Amino acid sequence: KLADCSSKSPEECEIFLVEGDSAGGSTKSGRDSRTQAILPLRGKILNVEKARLDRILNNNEIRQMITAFGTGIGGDFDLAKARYHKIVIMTDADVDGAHIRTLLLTFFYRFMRPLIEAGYVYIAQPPTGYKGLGEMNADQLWETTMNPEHRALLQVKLEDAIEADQTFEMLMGDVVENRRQFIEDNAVYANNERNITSEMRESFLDYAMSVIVARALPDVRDGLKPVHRRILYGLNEQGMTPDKSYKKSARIVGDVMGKYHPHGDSSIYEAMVRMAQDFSYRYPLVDGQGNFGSMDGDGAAAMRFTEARMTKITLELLRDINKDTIDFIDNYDGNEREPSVLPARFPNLLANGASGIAVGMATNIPPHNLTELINGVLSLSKNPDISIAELMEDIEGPDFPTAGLILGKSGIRRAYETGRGSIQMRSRAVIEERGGGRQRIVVTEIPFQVNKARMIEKIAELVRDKKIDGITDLRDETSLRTGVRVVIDVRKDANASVILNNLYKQTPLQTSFGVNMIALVNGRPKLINLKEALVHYLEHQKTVVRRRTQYNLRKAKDRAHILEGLRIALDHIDEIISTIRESDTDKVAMESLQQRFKLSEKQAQAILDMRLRRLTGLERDKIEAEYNELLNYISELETILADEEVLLQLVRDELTEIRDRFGDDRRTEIQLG
Amino acid sequence: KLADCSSKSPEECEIFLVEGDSAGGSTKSGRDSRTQAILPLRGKILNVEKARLDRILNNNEIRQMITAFGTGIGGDFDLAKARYHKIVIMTDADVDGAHIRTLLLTFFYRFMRPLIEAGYVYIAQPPTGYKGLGEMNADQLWETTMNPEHRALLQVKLEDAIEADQTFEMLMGDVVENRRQFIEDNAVYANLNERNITSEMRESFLDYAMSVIVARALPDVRDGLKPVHRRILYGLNEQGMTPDKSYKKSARIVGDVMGKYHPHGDSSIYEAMVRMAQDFSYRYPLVDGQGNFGSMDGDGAAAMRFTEARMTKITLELLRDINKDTIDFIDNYDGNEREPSVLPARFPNLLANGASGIAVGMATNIPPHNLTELINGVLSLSKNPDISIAELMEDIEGPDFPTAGLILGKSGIRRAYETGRGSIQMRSRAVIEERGGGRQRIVVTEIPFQVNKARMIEKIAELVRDKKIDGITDLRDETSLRTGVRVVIDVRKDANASVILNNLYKQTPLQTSFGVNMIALVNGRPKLINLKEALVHYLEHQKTVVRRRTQYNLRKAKDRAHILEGLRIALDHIDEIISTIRESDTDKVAMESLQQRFKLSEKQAQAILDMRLRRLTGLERDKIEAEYNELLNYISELETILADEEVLLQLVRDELTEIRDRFGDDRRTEIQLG
DNA sequence: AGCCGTAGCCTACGGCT
DNA sequence: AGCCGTAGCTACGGCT
Ligand SMILES: NC[C@H](NC(=O)c1cc(-c2c[nH]c3ncccc23)cs1)c1ccccc1
Ligand SMILES: NC[C@H](NC(=O)c1cc(-c2c[nH]c3ncccc23)cs1)c1ccccc1
Ligand SMILES: NC[C@H](NC(=O)c1cc(-c2c[nH]c3ncccc23)cs1)c1ccccc1
Ligand SMILES: [Cl-]
Ligand SMILES: [Mn+2]
Ligand SMILES: [Mn+2]
Repeated sequence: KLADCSSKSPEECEIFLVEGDSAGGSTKSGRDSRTQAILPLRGKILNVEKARLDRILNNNEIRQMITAFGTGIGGDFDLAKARYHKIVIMTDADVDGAHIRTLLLTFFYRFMRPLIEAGYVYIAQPPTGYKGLGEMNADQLWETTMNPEHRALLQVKLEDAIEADQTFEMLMGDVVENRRQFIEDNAVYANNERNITSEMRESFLDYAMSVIVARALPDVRDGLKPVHRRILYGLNEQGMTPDKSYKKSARIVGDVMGKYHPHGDSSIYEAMVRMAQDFSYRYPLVDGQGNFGSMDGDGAAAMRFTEARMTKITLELLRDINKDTIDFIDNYDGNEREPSVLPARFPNLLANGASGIAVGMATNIPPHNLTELINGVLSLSKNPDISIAELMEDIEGPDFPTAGLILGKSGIRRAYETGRGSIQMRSRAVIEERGGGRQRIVVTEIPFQVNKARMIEKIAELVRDKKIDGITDLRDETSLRTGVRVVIDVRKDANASVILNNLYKQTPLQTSFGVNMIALVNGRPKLINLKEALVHYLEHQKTVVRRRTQYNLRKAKDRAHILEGLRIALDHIDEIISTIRESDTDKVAMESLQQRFKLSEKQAQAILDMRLRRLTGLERDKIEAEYNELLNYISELETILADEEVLLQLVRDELTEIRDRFGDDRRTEIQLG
Repeated sequence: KLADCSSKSPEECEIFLVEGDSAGGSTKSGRDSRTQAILPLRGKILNVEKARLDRILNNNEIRQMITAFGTGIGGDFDLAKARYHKIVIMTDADVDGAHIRTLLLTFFYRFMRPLIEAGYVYIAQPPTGYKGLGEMNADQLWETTMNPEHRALLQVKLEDAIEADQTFEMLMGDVVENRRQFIEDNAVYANLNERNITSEMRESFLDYAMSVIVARALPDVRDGLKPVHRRILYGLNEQGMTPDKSYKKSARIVGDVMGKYHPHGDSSIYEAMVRMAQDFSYRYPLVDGQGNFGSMDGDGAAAMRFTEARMTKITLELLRDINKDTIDFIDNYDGNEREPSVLPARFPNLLANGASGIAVGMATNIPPHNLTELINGVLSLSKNPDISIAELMEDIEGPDFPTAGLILGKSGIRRAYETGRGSIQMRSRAVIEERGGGRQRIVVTEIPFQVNKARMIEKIAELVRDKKIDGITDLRDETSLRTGVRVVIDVRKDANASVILNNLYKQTPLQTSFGVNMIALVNGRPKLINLKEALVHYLEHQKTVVRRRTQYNLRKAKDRAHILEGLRIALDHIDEIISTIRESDTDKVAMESLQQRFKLSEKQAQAILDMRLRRLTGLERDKIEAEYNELLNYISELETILADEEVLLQLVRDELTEIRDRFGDDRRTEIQLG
């Protein structure tokens, strides 16, 4: 992939390590090809601080870089053999580019340290902002970043080797907790010559913070990561409600990528596909048409071949969003507005769960039954001091979209009391007696997130390697009519219970869910227990409904004000018309109407905008009937805002309506205790 | 790769040859894995009627099929070794799926003919319509196409061997002209269980061939556009992507075009849009691109998620008056949208930007031209219907390439213009300089149209290496944005630089030919046309566009004047109007009362009822009367255009001259007299 | 020793000094 | 000849 330069005098030659194939092709066209070489890197590269020597040496990009430099590595490093005297790290001016920078410096420090000590390693300075290298043309990349006459390069400098050793070990090594403490202790600070320790700390902090608060962890209030929230908001802004026709996924994803989510379309589309899978989401948020994948790990077809829209339950996540219930923010480029959180009129975080690998931490929250969840929220609203054990009278435990069994309540109880616990998920399997003493095992439900075809291959593997005994045949007979159905035939000699018990132990036929409930609370990650998760969601609903009521109250008062001016005008229309006719301009008519009938500017404006058809008999009555209905509505809104109990009951009534409309039976059976 | 079935009893097993990877994955999931195997095909496959034996045997997809079947080929072929007793052709029910069917049947008939005679070859019958296989889920493909219990299969049968041999030879072989004659003869019959193989070949290839001719590879004579380019520019217009507005991500532009009008791969759409934004490809660029949009060295544009685009100003003239009932709209591919059959094209875009296209039975190759020269030619033609091509060449000297360069003589230009066909020699602009003290060098500043600069330089270097050219010391590409193209060729002292340059013309793309072959769609049919005929169809298109625009504006102006007459009556008797309205209980009563008391039409009584009170102020009253008086002169002016053909023709002349004055530019390519 | 989920071509077709 | 232009691997954490 290396596009070398024509010169062979290393002293004047420079190689640019460029993030991205798009930027790789543009820099190859914009470079001074006499003295500048380009090695494009696909994206994220191996972290050699966590990797074994065999994987480092056999890694393709590591090998391309060694071969391009010519120095060798480690002990065999020969600085005199360097083919370039400037090695220039050139990544996007964003958090992922900063991550690629920390990964490249980790490789140079552990395997080519004299390269750094000699001053040969540099960091390019492309234009900052939201536009990445791949979006610039070849002349721009030359004039701003590669041209020696104009560019600014940072020369990486090693000042303290002991401090650098500890910095690379802490940021890039296997001990997660020291890395997490560094992130937590510097979060407020997040997002020529360059000290390598300062570059590592500052670039890794920016990346790790952005992954934590703007990528991999869901918000406690609506249960969504930014990519999902932007998909669902984009469906709402595009009018993609369940009553409208399906829309091509490429159009949906392209709009979301351009307006809110400036990342690879595959990240957006695969997150949309998951929201449409009934084996992944307990309450699917997207309604898909076409091939959207399978339990067997099949991917969806390419997004130009599929279509989608919202499900009906997603309408409840977006409900009241245009009633100043949630704060909007500027998008990535300042050209759009996007919601910081969705109103989320059902507890989505616990309902559909969440899995996300961040930096310094990860999250793993199982899905739940929505009837149970809303019951728990209702019980909580009536008892702020409710205990977790009493909440478990409503919320028995997780409810997976793929059904199955859970073994005992001890794991469930641990997870709910502390945020962490190991939950054993077992497939639903029965042993059928057959003629001739024969037996067969029939599996109709498998654990959550288990790839069925893969599970079946594991069993086949054990049978092929003689690791298990007595299996005569293994068939996947799953169908649309029957659902999951995996059949295992047993030898007459064999005992089916022994085989089945061994299958739970050696295959994904039984798998554990490691609960680790971490979500963003007030924008920051916290490990939360079940009651904490329900309290933050209930507080979210009280704030949404309160803000909606205040919005509706503003709007009703403004309309009542307008109708008051309209009534006056209609009651004295001849006077009104004559005032307007004797006015030469709109401004004079406005002033004459306000001065004579003691109307407001808003009232006078509405009168001038009133059409002649409003002068008919039924119209006067229509205006009066709307006015009286508005007065009753204003009084009702004020009653809600005046009594916290009235507001809380409104929240209860609306949660109960959602429970009745969307609540469904528990699928996963919780065995024993 | 092949996804085999579990059973090894051939007579119960079936293999499906599935079009596309997406459909291949979903058929693998929806099939009966016991007895059904899937072999997905990337897309179009080798035509074995045109390929020699070493290319066929070396083809990966041919090999996979041969290995999957187990029969061999020949000759060395054995039916008893067949691994499936059903080989099912499963392609989209569209023209490209029909093409893949003809390609697969050609491989079976030429290399596995006893497979057909044995009855083992079948054609799947997926749901017809616009949705393809790749758009269906796994259960739909099973229930409609693969389930033995509910599916319909066509068993391919070979009735007459001689007829079949001739059919395969004509449709799929190398003699283009007999294939073209077949298309022309049966064109009327295009795109409107045992299945005869000859009938299947003739019907499926006709459908494909006709579609490529009339709705893919050839431009319309009136606006100079292929379907993909017309839908790109129409989409930019519907998305409001005018030059005044901000750039928009290309992935959004392409996604909308693909979902609304062009149900094909996004790469076809994007790459076509990219070409319209390159000033080395389009003499008058139709797209304004931001980001990396390629280079003369064959570099591709950046991926469409990284680039942005909008219209250029001149593209506004292709779309001007499109919403004035100047052109016919048609239903899109799925009936959910409307799209233009042709753009108004207020400048002659076919000849201005040219066209290149490879269809079936024919191809086209039309070079770009200077817009000032073209419009003067159309103006000359509008004043003299009997003007000759030689006289039109007094306006239109010849092609004008965006890459400038030289054309050697007028003899190929004149043949092309008189007949539609002719060879034109394009030569780079090169000068010989002195670089001290006795040394010389060749500096190339312009290269021929459609020539890859890097590829050309590599060719020269190839000659130097290989000692095919004796006198070159150095070869450098000093092209820059400021400099423009600049390729430097250093010559050895005392070596003749004139001799090396002349040899470089003869041995490299430094001199290259443009084979003119002016085929465009005229009345929906492909036609070889000379220069005058191309200009004649364009002028008739413009007369029709301006006439239809004038008719539309007149009806709109009469409607508006009619409404203004009602408002003026309401203003003259406003007291009566108000009283009449107040007196009425409902709007319907007010409507009826206004009509029967003031002799107003229903439309006028509605416009009065919709009149806002602010229209009653003094300035607003005068505005109604001032609009009406201006409208009456406008109506008179429009009726003069429609009453006299000469008046209409002069308006066409005036508006074409305004586009010439606004957009016309200097000739770039020098036509050297030789 | 891997798994979860957001991130960073070949070919048809015609013509041609 | 071969070309033109519209088509059909890794990071990260935590379990095991
Ligand atoms: N117990 C809390 C602890 N939090 C953290 O590790 C981190 C907090 C932040 C953070 C983001 N924005 C901020 N703004 C101001 C201050 C801090 C932050 C980044 S990491 C934890 C969470 C999850 C698991 C264990 C421990
Ligand atoms: N809408 C009920 C109505 N009164 C009014 O609306 C108002 C009118 C005026 C007013 C100020 N100067 C005038 N000069 C001419 C005309 C009106 C006015 C201010 S309020 C009414 C009034 C009396 C009886 C029934 C209903
Ligand atoms: N007549 C010249 C000849 N035409 C053709 O080869 C073809 C015409 C058509 C066709 C499309 N739509 C139709 N509708 C009715 C009848 C025929 C058609 C397909 S091929 C030619 C053109 C260009 C070059 C050589 C020969
Ligand atoms: Cl009158
Ligand atoms: Mn980036
Ligand atoms: Mn298709």
